[PDB]
Amino acid sequence: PPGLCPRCKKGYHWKSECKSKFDKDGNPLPP
Ligand SMILES: [Zn+2]
Repeated sequence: PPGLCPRCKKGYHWKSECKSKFDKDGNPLPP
């Protein structure tokens, strides 16, 4: 589905589904 992770903004997925290491502002993708 069209859900551009507005958190990391490096892929489409849910925040909780964000499997990225870091996110915007280079934040540590929290659990
Ligand atoms: Zn993400």
